This record gives sequence, C-alpha cells and structure tokens, in this order.
Amino acid sequence: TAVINHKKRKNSPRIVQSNDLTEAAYSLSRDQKRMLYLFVDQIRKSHDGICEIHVAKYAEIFGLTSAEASKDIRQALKSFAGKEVVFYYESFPWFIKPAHSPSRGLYSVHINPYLIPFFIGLQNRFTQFRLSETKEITNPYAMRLYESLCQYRKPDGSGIVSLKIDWIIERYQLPQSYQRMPDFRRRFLQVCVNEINSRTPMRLSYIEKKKGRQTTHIVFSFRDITSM
DNA sequence: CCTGTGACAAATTGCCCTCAG
DNA sequence: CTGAGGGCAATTTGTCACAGGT
DNA sequence: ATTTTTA
Ligand SMILES: [Mg+2]
Repeated sequence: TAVINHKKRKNSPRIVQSNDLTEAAYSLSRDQKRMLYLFVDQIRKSHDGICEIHVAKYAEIFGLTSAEASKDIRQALKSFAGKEVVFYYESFPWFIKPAHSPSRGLYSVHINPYLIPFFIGLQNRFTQFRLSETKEITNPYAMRLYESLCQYRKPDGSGIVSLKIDWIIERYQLPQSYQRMPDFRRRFLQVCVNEINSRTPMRLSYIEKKKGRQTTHIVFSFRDITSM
C-alpha cells in the first residue's frame, strides 16, 4: 500500500496539481494557499471555475474559531486582487472577478477558467499530497518547498531532489535579502526544514553543493514516518 | 568575494472583546 | 449561538552592519 | 486513481 493511501491519511482530501503549477512563479500567503487547496478539491470533486467556501467548514478543518476563520478568509480574499501566476513567460490572473458573500458565512469566488487544466485531467507529471500533510505548516515558503519535495516522492514515501538556488529564488519569489547566502540559510532553509520535520510525516535532511566559493544547489533526501 | 551573528524594522500569529440577527 | 467587525502582545520574518577568512 | 520530472 502506497503512503498516499495509508489508513491514517486516506480520509483527508487528496490535493493534486500539474508539476507546471508546483514549479510556477507566484506569491501567496499561508491563508491564500489554504483556500486554494479547498478550491482544487472542490473542482476535482465534479467546471466553469466558480467555487465556494463556508466559514464553518474552514474553521473545523484548520482548527480555528468561527471569528478567526472569518477574518482569515475575508483578508486573504481581498489580497488576491492583482495576483498573477507565471508558468515557464506566461502570466494569468488567479481571480477574474472579485469575491463576494451571497449569504452569512458563505463566500463565492471565480477562479480563472484557463487555470482549470492544471487541476483536472492529469495522467502524468503531477504532484499529490493529503491536505492533512500541509494544514499545520505556518510559513508559506515551507509550503512551497514541501510541494516540490512531494513532486519527486516515490509510492513508498521517500525521494531525493536537487534544486538550484537561483531557481528557488525566482519561482518561490523569495525576498531580496535572501540573495545573501547566510540569510538564505538562517531565515529560509533552516526554518523550512525544521517546519517540515516537525509538522508533516516527512523526515528530511540535505547537503549543500558548491562550485568554487559559491553554493549553487541544495540536495534533499527524505523518508516517510510510517516506514520508520 | 565568501561566512555567521547581533540588532533593529516590518509582518504575521493566536487570542481577546463587542454586537447584530 | 455564529460570524463580521474592532483590537492586542508575543513571535517570526525581512534587512543590514560588523567582524573576520574560522 | 494514477505518473514523469532532478542529477
Ligand atoms: Mg488569522
């Protein structure tokens, strides 16, 4: 049995997406990525791109009060305006219409229809993971890294991944100061590895690769907790 | 050029409180 | 009661000066 | 439900 179907996980929603989206350049908050997980699930459960979110189900899934769930949704929704996702040279807006609330506790969004082929009809070159794996992660760049690791994950839960550092900076859109490699180490790399090791079922180590005086790549290795 | 760390600026966390319906 | 508002201190993330080649 | 990518 593959760990995607392990008994403790199987009941959580299966999030699935093309590797082009896993590799795309975009910048979303934790809260925005949490809602996008719910949109992809909904879309795949049956599409014109019009989706829904209930405050009450959001609070239940992420372990929040009703009031904070309402705050998270309202502010993340407004901040979606003007956000674009760039595939690799090809930019699309996430939303083609502002969000609105038809009735108390309910919100309605229109996801760009040109993005729907990135979430359905996948036969290969896709990324998969259970929502329960990511819902305790806090830092949004730790969410980006976890999805990239998942992209090379074998059915048994393990894998290895080399990632060029210039590429990480471009596609995750890290802030300016993380071009200085000691800041990249202390505020992105160590922080995100610690989050994955303590909030997911993945167990992760890494080694730096150098060319001359420059560090150019990180090489990641990992195994699943249910195999240990 | 490269490294780590102290410090300070700005953003984000989970909580708290009020009230309409 | 929920959930749509208003707020908080604690805590993390983003930036840079400095010391020094470990 | 599933698979093709790093190097
Ligand atoms: Mg919040």
